[PDB]
Amino acid sequence: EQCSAIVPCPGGRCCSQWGYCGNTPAYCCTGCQSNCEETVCGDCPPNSGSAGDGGENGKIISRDMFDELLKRRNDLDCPARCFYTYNDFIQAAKAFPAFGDTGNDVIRKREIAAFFAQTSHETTGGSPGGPYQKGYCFKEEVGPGGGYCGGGYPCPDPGQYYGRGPIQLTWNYNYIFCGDDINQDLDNHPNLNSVNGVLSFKSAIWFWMTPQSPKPSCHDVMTNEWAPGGADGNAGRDPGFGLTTNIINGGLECGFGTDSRVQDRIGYFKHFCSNFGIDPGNNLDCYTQTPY
Ligand SMILES: *[C@@H]1O[C@H](CO)[C@@H](O[C@@H]2O[C@H](CO)[C@@H](O)[C@H](O)[C@H]2NC(C)=O)[C@H](O)[C@H]1NC(C)=O
Ligand SMILES: [Cl-]
Ligand SMILES: [Cl-]
Ligand SMILES: [Cl-]
Ligand SMILES: [Mg+2]
Ligand SMILES: [Mg+2]
Repeated sequence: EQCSAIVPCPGGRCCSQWGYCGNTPAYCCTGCQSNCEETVCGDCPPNSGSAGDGGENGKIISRDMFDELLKRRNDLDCPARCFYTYNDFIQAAKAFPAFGDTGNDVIRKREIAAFFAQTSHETTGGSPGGPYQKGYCFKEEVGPGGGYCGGGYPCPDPGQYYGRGPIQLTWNYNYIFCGDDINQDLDNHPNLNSVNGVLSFKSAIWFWMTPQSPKPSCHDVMTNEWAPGGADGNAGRDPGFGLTTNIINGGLECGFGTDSRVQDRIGYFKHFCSNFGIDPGNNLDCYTQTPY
């Protein structure tokens, strides 16, 4: 839309020198008239290098491999440009030592590909049908709408539990449980997941690693540590990438045939599997799985 210093953007974006609303350096930096500097202006900071060669997990996903998977995330039209770094990812992963470090190298690669595929989908700046190089374009839900509070739990900030970070962590209960396990008060300070890159990655790896009955963890599914428990066989829940989509968002995406969101998750996964030189494995969709 149009805007000026005296008419800010209704939805809160930067008002450019020429009076249009947006979230890129052209709107937000030089000459910006209102609600400025909401994205980084200029070159990203140089790498901290605090992860070095990445350690144990860096044997599966090097610095270069991380930046090849997430090739276009620092395009000028990604609002999260410069936020997501290899050094923060490796520091976060060190807090969940089994992640990407369980099983033979084919399983470790496929776990990491699946994790980056699901988080790339949650934060996608790409177009339906691909290609699949612009994961991790965003770090906050674009139009935060409904209160995201399950009434069972404390809710000091009813409008503030919208999606943040690589898995777009949402709902008061997930901020409670995640914050508890990573020693952060995310219930009272939920913006930590969009202002601190290490905490942001920790929240996504936390979700990936944590069973929440009846759901197994995405980790145990992808590393061949889950077996269908009874109700599961006749709900159609078979081990593979599709079951991680069911765990993440199956109530809205699974059990009713071809769906564009599911296809986008699978598209990122196949692309990342090709980069890693591995096969995606079996049961890639959840089209005939009952949701949890
Ligand atoms: C991002 O968050 C982390 C964790 O809250 C910060 O690093 C920790 O800071 C505490 C003190 O505040 C230290 O005792 C820890 O040793 C730090 N490292 C950890 C927990 O791994 C970090 O400083 C934050 N980054 C920014 C830029 O604010
Ligand atoms: Cl980086
Ligand atoms: Cl395998
Ligand atoms: Cl769900
Ligand atoms: Mg979302
Ligand atoms: Mg964003």
